[PDB]
Amino acid sequence: KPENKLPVLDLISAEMKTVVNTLQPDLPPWPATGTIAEQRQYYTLERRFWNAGAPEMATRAYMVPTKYGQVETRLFCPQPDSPATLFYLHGGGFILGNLDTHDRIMRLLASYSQCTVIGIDYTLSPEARFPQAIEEIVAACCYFHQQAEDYQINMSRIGFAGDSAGAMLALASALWLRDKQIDCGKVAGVLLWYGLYGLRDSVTRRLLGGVWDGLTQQDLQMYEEAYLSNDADRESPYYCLFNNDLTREVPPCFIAGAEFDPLLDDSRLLYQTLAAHQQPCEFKLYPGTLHAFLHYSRMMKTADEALRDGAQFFTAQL
Amino acid sequence: KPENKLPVLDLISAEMKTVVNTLQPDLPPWPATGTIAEQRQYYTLERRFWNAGAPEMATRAYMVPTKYGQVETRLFCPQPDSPATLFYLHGGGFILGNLDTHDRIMRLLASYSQCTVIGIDYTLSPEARFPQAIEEIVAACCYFHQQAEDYQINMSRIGFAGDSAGAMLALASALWLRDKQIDCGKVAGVLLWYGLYGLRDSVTRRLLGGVWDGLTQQDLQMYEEAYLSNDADRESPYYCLFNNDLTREVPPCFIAGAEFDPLLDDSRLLYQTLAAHQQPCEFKLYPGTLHAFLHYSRMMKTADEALRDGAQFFTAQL
Repeated sequence: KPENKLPVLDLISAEMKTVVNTLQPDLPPWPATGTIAEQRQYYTLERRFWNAGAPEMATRAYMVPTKYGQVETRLFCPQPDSPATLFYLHGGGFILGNLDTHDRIMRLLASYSQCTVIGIDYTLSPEARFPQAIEEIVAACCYFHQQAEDYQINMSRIGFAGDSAGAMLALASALWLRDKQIDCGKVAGVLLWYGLYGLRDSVTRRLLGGVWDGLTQQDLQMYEEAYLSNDADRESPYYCLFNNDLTREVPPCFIAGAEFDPLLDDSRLLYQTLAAHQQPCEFKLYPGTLHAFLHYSRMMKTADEALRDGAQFFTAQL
Repeated sequence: KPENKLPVLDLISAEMKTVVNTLQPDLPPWPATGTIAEQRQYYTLERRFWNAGAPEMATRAYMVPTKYGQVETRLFCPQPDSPATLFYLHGGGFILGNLDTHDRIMRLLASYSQCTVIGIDYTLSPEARFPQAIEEIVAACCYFHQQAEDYQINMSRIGFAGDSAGAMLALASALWLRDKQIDCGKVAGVLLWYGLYGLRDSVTRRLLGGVWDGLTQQDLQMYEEAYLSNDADRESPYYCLFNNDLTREVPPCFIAGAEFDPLLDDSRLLYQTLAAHQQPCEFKLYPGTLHAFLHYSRMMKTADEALRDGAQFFTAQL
């Protein structure tokens, strides 16, 4: 019921409004005859402007083997003596996004952390379905640990980081490693910007979300339908992470909420859950923000701040 | 998981603990494996203790007609010049409860409000399904308005009031009357103790609810399955009230939350929604309380307070 929503575009900060009011004349419109390929194309082209001017550094690309085939990874090396390796899982509702769309986020995260960042181009939905992406990510991370010396990286300590669906993947992967009791490195940290962790409804979901951010409950349902293979996966402890054990041995979690994001309550609940069980974690609300704000670091101090904060939180565990 | 819940029994108020620690040696053990009939019987017997010492006043019983048959109603008349008539809808997850389990609540409401209170013994589920009870309530209310003079009540103004499932019914009923644009009395106020309003999930639902209240999400699913007739009823604007228009012409709502109640967020969302659209309302959180606290007024001043407040809110609209 669109009418019942908070009037968002009026309440966001000035810097968030500047981003909202930014026009890109040379773009088509958001595809109506929406082939997923066209939506992908559109998201890719639209993100380009927001990724410009990213930090220069040494980058490399490597194909890593998984049960599902080779997965492209991209390695950002800010300096030669890294104390840890941080894996970045991009957002996009499971169906959009890639390593270019999140290039500036990842490079900023390497710059600020001074750690190797490794982006994983996991297979998108609906071609892939849960848990393929998670398995690919855990494969990538376990591979690089066992072959750390080949790539000249430090896999004694690792982290996972991601935005939106990426954040879900980040925490799902860390929990997957804990649970199946591998040592693919000491998971020193997990960085989680405006994630969803399996709530089916919430105060924030009812009060927020619209065409301005494409996070209506109808939007979320469609992304979920593209990702999940089975209705029962809705209750899996690697999708609904609140069905997993969050009471012990959870790596330290940096949880960043966007204020005017319907997914905010997923973050709050993740935090209140970890904190009530004495699990290491920090929660920070970024005022004035919509969902997805991380991309707007060139124009929004608060976006760059979120990046710096996560970087700092991670290096502080080392 | 159940493990993910924060420890409620430790955190509640001193006087809520006195209630929690009260033994009734007479009654059986809780029949989870029993018939619906044995559950109703238990709930009735157990609630009896908490209804002792109720205000004595002029009381009457009337059978009122509806499309589903006669419905019993009970009328508590504190004084002969009542300015309004307040309909009370008891809770009990749609499958339990009756006019005796909530007798003391209704009589204190009448005493504190100095308004005629009429309790409605709506048909319980699963015998009845949605929207039968609401239709019986609306019918009973429209009947009394049209026959106000015969029963010597003032139906120029009315309220609806209820606890838990009853609060849902109270508000559904008022919104049903509004949407029909029917005049069965000016709805001056709706009094709502720890209701649920159609959230499918929430922070508080995940974080709270266990054997201590019988409000696990499994319990909630079970009561909903007894109540609804068709899966699509989940989206009805008279079940998921947040799917109705809550931005215009809502009667004034008194919304009482209980601190350690999984349903608390339902109340929060309703308040935030109404307040964002400048709809007359008041929210109050009763600290240290479990769900269902309103029955414990002879041992908890917090319970008595919550009654006085809604009573006072109602009279202030007159």
